[PDB]
Amino acid sequence: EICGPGIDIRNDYQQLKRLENCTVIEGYLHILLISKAEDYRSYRFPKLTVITEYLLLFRVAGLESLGDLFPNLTVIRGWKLFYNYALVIFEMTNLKDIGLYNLRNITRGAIRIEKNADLCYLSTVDWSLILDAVSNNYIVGNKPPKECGDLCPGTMEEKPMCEKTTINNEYNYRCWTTNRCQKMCPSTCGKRACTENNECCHPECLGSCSAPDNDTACVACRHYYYAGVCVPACPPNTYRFEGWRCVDRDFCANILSAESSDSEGFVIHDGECMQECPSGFIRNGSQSMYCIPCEGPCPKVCEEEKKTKTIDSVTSAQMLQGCTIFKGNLLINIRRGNNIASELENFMGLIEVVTGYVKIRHSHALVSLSFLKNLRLILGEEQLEGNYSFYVLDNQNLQQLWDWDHRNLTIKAGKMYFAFNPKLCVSEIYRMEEVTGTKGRQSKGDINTRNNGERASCESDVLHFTSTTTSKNRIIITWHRYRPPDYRDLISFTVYYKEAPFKNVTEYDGQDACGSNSWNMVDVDLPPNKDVEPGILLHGLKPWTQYAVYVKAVTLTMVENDHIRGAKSEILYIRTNASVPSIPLDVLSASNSSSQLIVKWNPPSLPNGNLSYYIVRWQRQPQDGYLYRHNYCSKDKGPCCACPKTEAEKQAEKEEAEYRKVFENFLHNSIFVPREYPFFESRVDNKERTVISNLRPFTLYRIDIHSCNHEAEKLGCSASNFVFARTMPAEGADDIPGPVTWEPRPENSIFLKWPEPENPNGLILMYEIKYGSQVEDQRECVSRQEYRKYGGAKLNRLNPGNYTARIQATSLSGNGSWTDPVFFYVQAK
Amino acid sequence: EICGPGIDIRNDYQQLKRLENCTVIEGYLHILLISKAEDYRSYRFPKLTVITEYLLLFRVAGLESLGDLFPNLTVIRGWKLFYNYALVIFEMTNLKDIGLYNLRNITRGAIRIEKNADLCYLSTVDWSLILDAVSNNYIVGNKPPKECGDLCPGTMEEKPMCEKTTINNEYNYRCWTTNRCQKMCPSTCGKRACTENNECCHPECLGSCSAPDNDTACVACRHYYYAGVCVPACPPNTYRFEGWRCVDRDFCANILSAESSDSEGFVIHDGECMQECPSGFIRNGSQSMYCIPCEGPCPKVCEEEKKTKTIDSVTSAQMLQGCTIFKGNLLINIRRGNNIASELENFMGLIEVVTGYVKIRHSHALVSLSFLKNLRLILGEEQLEGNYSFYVLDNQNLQQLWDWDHRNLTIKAGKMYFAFNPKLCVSEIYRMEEVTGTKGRQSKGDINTRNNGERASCESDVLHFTSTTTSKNRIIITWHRYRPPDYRDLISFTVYYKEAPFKNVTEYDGQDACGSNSWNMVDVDLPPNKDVEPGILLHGLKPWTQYAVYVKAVTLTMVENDHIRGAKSEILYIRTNASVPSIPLDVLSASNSSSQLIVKWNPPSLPNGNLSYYIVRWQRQPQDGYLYRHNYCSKKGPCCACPKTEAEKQAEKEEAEYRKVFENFLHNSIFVPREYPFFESRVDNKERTVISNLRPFTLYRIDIHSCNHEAEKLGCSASNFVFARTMPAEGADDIPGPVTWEPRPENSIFLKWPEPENPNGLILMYEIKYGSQVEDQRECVSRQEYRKYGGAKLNRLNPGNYTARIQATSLSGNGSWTDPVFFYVQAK
Repeated sequence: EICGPGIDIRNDYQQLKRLENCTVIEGYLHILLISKAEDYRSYRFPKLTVITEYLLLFRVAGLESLGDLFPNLTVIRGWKLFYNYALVIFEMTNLKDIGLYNLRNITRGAIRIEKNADLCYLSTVDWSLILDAVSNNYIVGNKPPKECGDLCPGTMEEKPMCEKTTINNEYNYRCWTTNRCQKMCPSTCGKRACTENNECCHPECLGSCSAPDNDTACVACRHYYYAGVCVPACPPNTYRFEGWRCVDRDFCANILSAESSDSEGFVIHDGECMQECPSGFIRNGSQSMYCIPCEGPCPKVCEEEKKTKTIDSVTSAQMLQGCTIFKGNLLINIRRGNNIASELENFMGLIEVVTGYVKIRHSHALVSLSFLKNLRLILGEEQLEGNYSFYVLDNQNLQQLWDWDHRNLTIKAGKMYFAFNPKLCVSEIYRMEEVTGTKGRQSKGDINTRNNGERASCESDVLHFTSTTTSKNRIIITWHRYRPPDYRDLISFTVYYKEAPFKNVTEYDGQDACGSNSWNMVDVDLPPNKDVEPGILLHGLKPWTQYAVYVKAVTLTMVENDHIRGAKSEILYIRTNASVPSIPLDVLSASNSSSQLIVKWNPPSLPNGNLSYYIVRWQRQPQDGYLYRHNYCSKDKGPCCACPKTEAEKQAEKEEAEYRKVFENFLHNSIFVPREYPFFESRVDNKERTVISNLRPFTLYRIDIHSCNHEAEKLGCSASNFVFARTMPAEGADDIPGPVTWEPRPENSIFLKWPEPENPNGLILMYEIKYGSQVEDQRECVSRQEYRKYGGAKLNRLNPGNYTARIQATSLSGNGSWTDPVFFYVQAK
Repeated sequence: EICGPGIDIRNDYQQLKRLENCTVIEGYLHILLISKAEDYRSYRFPKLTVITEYLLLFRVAGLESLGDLFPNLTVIRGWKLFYNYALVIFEMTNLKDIGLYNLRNITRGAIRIEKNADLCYLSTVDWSLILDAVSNNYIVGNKPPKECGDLCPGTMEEKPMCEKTTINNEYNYRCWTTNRCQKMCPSTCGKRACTENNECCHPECLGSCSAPDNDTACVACRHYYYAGVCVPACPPNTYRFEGWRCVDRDFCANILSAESSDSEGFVIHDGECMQECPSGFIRNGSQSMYCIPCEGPCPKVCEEEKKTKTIDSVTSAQMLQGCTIFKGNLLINIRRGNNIASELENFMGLIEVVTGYVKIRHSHALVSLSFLKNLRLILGEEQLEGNYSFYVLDNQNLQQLWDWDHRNLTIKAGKMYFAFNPKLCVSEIYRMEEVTGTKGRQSKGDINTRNNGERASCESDVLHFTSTTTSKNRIIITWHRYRPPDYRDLISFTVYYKEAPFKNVTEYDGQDACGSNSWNMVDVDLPPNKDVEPGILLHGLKPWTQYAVYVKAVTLTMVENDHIRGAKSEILYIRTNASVPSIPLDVLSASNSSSQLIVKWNPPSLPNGNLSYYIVRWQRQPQDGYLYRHNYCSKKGPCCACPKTEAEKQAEKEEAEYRKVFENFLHNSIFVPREYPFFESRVDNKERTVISNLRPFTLYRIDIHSCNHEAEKLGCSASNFVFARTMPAEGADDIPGPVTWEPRPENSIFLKWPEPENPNGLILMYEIKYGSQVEDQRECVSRQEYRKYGGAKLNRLNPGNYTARIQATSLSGNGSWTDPVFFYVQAK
């Protein structure tokens, strides 16, 4: 009586005649597009009790109340959701009552009940009792609440019979239709269910039951239904099916297929009989009782219902995402594209093996198939005419296949036929022959010395570098004077340069719209003097790298054609000290401890270089006499919520700013007629960090960070980029080192004298004398100069009596320690 | 004492020595970047009275009062503005009071006094009396208001001396500095001026004068100053110089230059001595007394300070926008660009002549130089080495220069050289020799059959179209079965197709990233059977365009290469009825008058056709009996609160596609294997027509077709349909005859009347209005009720006389009320 898989019904009522025996539809259910409205309440299915997956009702004409059609539908499990909902009521023509009065809970998903024509009573449904995470319930599009006439038994006239429940301060009746209420199981059950007239159900139960505390009496189980009993976990030797039941291996090979089905046969793993084994695991043959781990990324079969999965764009490769092996092939006909590779390395860069051919056709912007990294082997079962199991035709600007210095590839059951790729030189393919076990499998015309790399150029020689001068933003190099078979042939020398620090960059990574655009060319002609060799002076080269160099010539091929030799030199990697270095960046340092200072910086951005060694010059800086000569005792998707506009006139602003700047330039042109401490050095070795110690506790230090690199010797050092930092004051050095002395003076005056700190931190700015008779309220200031002149200070016109005093020093770092109590007295006479 | 042009000073006080004799600085003034702050109020310039243009002060250290430096500055004309503004005080280091106490008016532009550390006394400067359009002023960023200490004589302690003026409900004192107030001419003086002690000046005056109503006493008058006298208009034989004065033609020609100067010599136009004559007019030689109209676009010289304006991007084409003749030479080196042409037709499509070379170096994406349209002639004075005054090297994807069918191009003083165009067919250049008269000016190697079009390739033959089958949204075609010197050569036959109705299209408009990307290639090869000639069946055609197709031969070049012939067939234009037709769009109509109805529609987007003539079938429609059998008597946008822009739109796309495929498989497996005639009036060429001789108020059906050029052979297209109602017959709804009344028992009255002869649409009901004194009672009679009885009955009426009226309810609207019906009912 377990109907499955999910049932579909549309365009007629008679299709409901397939629901007499359905109690738990093991799947989803669709009752949709019933536009006839021919029949009425003659189809009744009390047997239906649960839908494992979501339910979809749509355009069901002639239907007024679902509860009549599908009663006893105790619970919807909703293991699979439509979008995220376990029930769909879309554009319901004439439903008045939601019904489902026996429906009690929804395990997974929300509901969409919108834009119906005559539905209400949704307000009377307290989904909180039925549904968890109800905030996703989407019922906005229905009738305004005013008109539908929310009433039902109890809340109309007759004695109330619906229970009273509260949501968000709404303690009122809950119900489903005009004929019945919405009861909920008492808190006496807690999470447990119950039956009519408040008889509470078994713990392992849900929806409803027939007898109190009986496993076999439950209408719907809570988690898993087996052997006519609801159980909390899957009994041993039995293995969970999808959703709501346990079951033993035998069928799990036997559930072969029925219309919509895959296996044939379901495998058991992790204690459950799933459709296919999870990731990182492999089904060993037709076994279904367990599943063994594979090892690597094997568990992904990329198969598609088609045979030749043809690709023509990035959007064409989305389906193949994160997949390794296909029972098929490739076919590209891209006729335009920018940054396409960076996408295809991601979508299908994981493809690893193919059972057939790999075909490339009429692709312009394809430059070098290095953008498909993981292909290792090709079987060739799915072959072309003539058993060509690896094809590339009319690939205009193709440059070269996957890197072949370290990577390997194999073709098992076929050959390859490259044609009409004038930029696919024969050197890249003469290596393919020896590697994929196909050297003699085919003839040479299949690897024709024609169109293959045709404009990939006769047979190029090498231009010999005569010398390599260099500079600090300006490479140089010179090379052999080119002498063709006929001197009139050659016309110039296109001189390449890009920044390839890492030797893994070949002459064909980025050339010009053929190989992409990375090697930013520039050219210069041979001098008219045949006695002066072709030598050039690049410039404008950003710092940091082997802005490499190599020489080809833009030459003339005709009449003799193949006899026209052309030339291409080797890929030299002139370096820095060719682009000789420069100055620092990002200078910083701090004082963690006294007589210590951590200095750190970063690899500077324009040192025209690569790391050799770093130097910082730190010099003690003066404590300015300006501070000494001052008496401080008396001295005293963003904001566009209110975006005004998006100025496409930024270009007009550009021109206006250019006009202003040029006006200021000519303005400048014509306004004026023709017009104590040593340096300490500690080179770092290779890092931009170092530490400085043996420093006075509270001295201000200047920190000259340099790019004194490998060529600091020849070309002198770089500039000295600088920063200054202070040290951490010596704790306890600010306290007064000696006792205070007091002497009497006339006019009831007292003179106070004391010593000065031996090692003040920075400088002593002032002294704060605190004194008084009973409480030291009086506070007066003494400057360092005032202290020097008198060795202290004077207090005049003090009242008779005894006194206690204290003194504090104000260091440049902060306040000092208070002096010990000073006891003195003044007599009236 | 008329210093000019504009004066500028910086970086030192000693440059202020250049203002002792300057009374009216005939230009702008810069006193900026004085960071020294060396001196103080020792430089005094009472003479300075007016600045013709804006005044800029910036970074003038050590200055606390501008009024001391530049007193008597009565008015600033501000003819030329800084940005839109006649005064800019930017980051004034220490200025305290603006001074300018003698300044009275600003003619053009506004002021910019912002972010000054120590500036004050702007709140008391009521710019309205000085300035027009005070709204744009911006003084938020300066010294904020709270401590500004805006006080001045009178408003502090002592007896008030500043006058009271009101702006936006603030009638209080105005002033300049702590020592002086803000005085202005009274309402007695009006727009017109005055001096101290309120002695009102002359009419043609401004700022200030010396004596009341005297031409020669004005300190700085209103509009124009000449011969020591102000005048309202520039006197005859004298010509207005820029801004504030007139000058005889002799001076207008004598002003050669002084450092910053253009003419050398100024020309006279419209009564004013201008730097250059305005647009559309030309200075005949060196004449300055007058300027004569030229004719066309001559008056715009494109000359640049540089000699070889090198072109490297669209941003490199802006400066020469809207320019016709360059006296130099131009170099394209764009290494990448999309839609660049469309831009350079506007930026540089107007250049016509050049006195020098045109050179193209290292341009990958340049495809056909047709986009530089206006270039007609090249003089060539500015030449390269070897007299190459028209040069092209390393244009990778060049296809074709300016269309040489109707376009002429000329070079006067040099030859031309083109190399490293692998895609420049020699047929594009062989005609150049005969157009610019340069056939012999250069050797054959100069326009060599070498590099020029090297992959413009060998030489193309032409195929024969054996037959041309065609279809209705889809093509077919065949051509001759070519036999090369060696059969193994050919590997496929290229099959282009685009939509080129206007026969002005060559194969090289947009081919593929070489010529741009327009001819959307797709290819099919020869069939295995040599007895079956190459045939093909394309698809994907958009309707209504005199379509385009052609073929070439894609060949293999080696061993002999040049002998590998290839081929190119003619650019055929398979057409409509080859792209056989389709069905209509955009049908509408309305009723302007009875028995008339205007019908209009649109030439469909899918006619697949040539306009030949349109057909409309209109049919009278029945009036539904449903209505008859019913008794009606009783019946920068939303982003002010923008939530987000879903970059997850791709994920939404996948979810939607998943749902659609789900529904597709769901559809697959749900079900196991399962009163009037037509009238026609063909339009001729337009999509409009009229239909007449129609019943006044009958609803019509309007079938509009694409029954077009070849509706003959393949029958008509679909018949796209709409309805439309006519205007009701005015006056046909009125009752045609009188009403009759009869007595009935129970004080009842029976009313009978005739029916409209030609009701408009249908008579739904009758509204009888009756009463004794006032016809208050209103009752309804249905059409069926009237038919059964010929009227209606009224029962239980009170005794007395009565008057009644009746109205009919037509489908178009209410009818006309009946004439008064007089009747009476007796109690017994």
